[PDB]
Amino acid sequence: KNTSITLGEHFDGFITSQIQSGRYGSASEVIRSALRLLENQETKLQSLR
Amino acid sequence: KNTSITLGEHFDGFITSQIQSGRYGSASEVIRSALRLLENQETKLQSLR
Amino acid sequence: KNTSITLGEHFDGFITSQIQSGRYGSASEVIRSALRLLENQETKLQSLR
Amino acid sequence: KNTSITLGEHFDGFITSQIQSGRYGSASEVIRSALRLLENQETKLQSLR
Amino acid sequence: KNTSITLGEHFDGFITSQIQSGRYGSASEVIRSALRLLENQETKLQSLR
Amino acid sequence: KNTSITLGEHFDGFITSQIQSGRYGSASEVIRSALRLLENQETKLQSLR
Amino acid sequence: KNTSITLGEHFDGFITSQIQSGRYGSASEVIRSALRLLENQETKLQSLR
Amino acid sequence: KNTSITLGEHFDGFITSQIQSGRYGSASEVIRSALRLLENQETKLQSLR
Amino acid sequence: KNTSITLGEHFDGFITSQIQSGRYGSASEVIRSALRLLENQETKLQSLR
Amino acid sequence: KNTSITLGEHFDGFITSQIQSGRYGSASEVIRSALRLLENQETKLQSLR
Amino acid sequence: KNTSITLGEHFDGFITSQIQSGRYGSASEVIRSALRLLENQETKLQSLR
Amino acid sequence: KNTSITLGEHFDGFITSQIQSGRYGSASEVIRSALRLLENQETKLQSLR
Amino acid sequence: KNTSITLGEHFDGFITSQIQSGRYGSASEVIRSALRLLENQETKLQSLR
Amino acid sequence: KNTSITLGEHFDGFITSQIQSGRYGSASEVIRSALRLLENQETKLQSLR
Amino acid sequence: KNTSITLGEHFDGFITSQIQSGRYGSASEVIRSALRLLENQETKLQSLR
Amino acid sequence: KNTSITLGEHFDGFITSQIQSGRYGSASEVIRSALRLLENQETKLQSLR
Repeated sequence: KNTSITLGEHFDGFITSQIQSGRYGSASEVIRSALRLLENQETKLQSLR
Repeated sequence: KNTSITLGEHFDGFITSQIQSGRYGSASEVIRSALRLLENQETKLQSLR
Repeated sequence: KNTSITLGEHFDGFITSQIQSGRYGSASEVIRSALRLLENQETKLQSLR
Repeated sequence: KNTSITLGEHFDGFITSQIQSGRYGSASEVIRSALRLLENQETKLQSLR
Repeated sequence: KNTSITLGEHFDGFITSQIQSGRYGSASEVIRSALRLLENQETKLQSLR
Repeated sequence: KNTSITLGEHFDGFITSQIQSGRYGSASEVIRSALRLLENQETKLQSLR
Repeated sequence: KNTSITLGEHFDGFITSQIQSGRYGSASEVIRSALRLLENQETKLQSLR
Repeated sequence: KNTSITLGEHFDGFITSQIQSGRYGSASEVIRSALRLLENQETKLQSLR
Repeated sequence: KNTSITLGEHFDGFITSQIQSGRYGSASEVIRSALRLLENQETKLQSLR
Repeated sequence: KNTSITLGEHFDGFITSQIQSGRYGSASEVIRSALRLLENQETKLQSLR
Repeated sequence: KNTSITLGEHFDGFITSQIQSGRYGSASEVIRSALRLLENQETKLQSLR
Repeated sequence: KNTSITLGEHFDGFITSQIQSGRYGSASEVIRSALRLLENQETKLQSLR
Repeated sequence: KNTSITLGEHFDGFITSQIQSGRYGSASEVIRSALRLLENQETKLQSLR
Repeated sequence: KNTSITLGEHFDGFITSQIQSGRYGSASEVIRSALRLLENQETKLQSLR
Repeated sequence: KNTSITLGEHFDGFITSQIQSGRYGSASEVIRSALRLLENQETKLQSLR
Repeated sequence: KNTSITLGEHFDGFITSQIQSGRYGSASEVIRSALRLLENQETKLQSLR
């Protein structure tokens, strides 16, 4: 719980702009959806080997 | 940069397991790679419309 | 049954524009089709792991 | 904003299960992600016809 | 058999367009082909889960 | 409006069964999703020529 | 319309198998679907040459 | 044997035209090739599930 | 018209076994379908160069 | 061995044109290559069903 | 006309075995079909760049 | 090894042009690569049946 | 731990520009992501064999 | 020139495994191949926007 | 003309075994075919961009 | 060790172009990458028979 992360200005602006578009709610939503993408990709990877 | 966000225990464990495999260095690396994946998806999407 | 959702203005506009095409009937139809897509994605995901 | 939807017991259970997996936060998060999936499908579709 | 279904004006126009091209004979035919597609999808789905 | 169509005694059972799983609403909803699938298959196949 | 065609016993059995499954209604229906496939092939062909 | 089938006034012209190009023999030949195409599409699509 | 061909025993057996399946009618049908396949391959080839 | 086939003028012209391109030697060569193409198609097909 | 080629024993045996199978006539047939394959592959390559 | 075969002017020119591009050394190299392509096709084919 | 590598000036500038794009943090992060891509390509190669 | 970086024990073992296989000469070779792959990815990315 | 290259023992044995397989003539032929594969991979990369 | 081979002026220019781009270090690197590609091809080949 409560993890400290050091992101660049690029991804800060990216998260803010994703919030502005109305497609995402909070920054937690954006990061959790991106991590869902990454976890699904990794699960697809190890499904082979 | 230097922000604290409370993620679920599932995603905390996922990030830790990804770090323990040796592929990723820090949790910042994992979150940056996830954001890169999401940004590339969005770039492939909005390039059409 | 009888759930209250807080959707953004962007997603309300998306649902309305989907209804305007005539392909979908109501907002419930659009949300049900979206949940069907997500459930199919999950059923294809967890089939591996 | 403020939408009252009467989802079936199957979709209520699916939303609750996606919450319990730790991948999704709230029910609104699941519904927004499913709507994002449908929106991306349609954005890939209407780019052709 | 012999069921009353309120299809949207868009889908009514689509069924008429498919009929008047000569490729399909009746509205029952176009609906049966669409249901064949959907049943193939669902049978490929529930075979996994 | 409210078109009467003589479907086979097999697609009737399939529509009802798809309703029973809690994934679809009415028979009109299943028929509409199937017509959407046929329209999307059209748009994807007629994309070449 | 109303043409006499000598189809082989294999294709007669195939048309019957497609009919008695409930997915197709008449032999005209199965032949029309097959001709749709063949016409799509030829239209994609002669569009090139 | 020698089945009588009521095809539309459009597939009639298509069959004749395909005969006129010197690529097919009789109407039975065109119908047989189309049925072969449908059977092969079946064998290729039902290969997954 | 009225051409004499010197086919090997292997190809005579292939044509006969194709006729035995019921998908094709005569040896002329098999040879015509083979020439159609080769002509389609060529028409797709020379479309580039 | 020794097969008398009455090919249409279209296929006679196609065989002669394939001979004139310098890619094929005789008409029997073109017919054997087309039969090889059909045999490979069927060998790829029957491996599934 | 009349070109001298130095092939290994591997491809000599390969050409002879392709003749034995009845799929090819002479060694010229085998080599010309292989060169047709190579020319089609090269034409597909330079179709892009 | 050290065999003379009369190929068509088309294939002679094709081989010469392939040698002039600098990719292939001799005509033996070109014919060996073509035979490798055909042998790999045959290996992928007969591996099934 | 601690490995010395002499990369080209092209890759030096590329790594520095990837750091400057905000998508990557340090040079080690670019190297780790590239090695992840390489390992995933290897794994996808081993998917078939 | 002569830069020192510390990759994880995972990536150290990975580079050593790639060298002991004989495919890659130095660690510089493995890193340059990975950087080529990642540069291909990023260049395909930036071509859209 | 005349270039000196120090390849690994793995690739030395691989080239000698490819020569021994009868598929390739000399070491120069293996090297030229591998460089052809590499150039074709590059060209296929430039197909999109 | 220290083997000398003569590749064509085409392949000489190719290796030089790959070096001047900064992607590949030596000519040994380019040749080793090409040999890796060809070894992947041949290993995927021999896995069948």
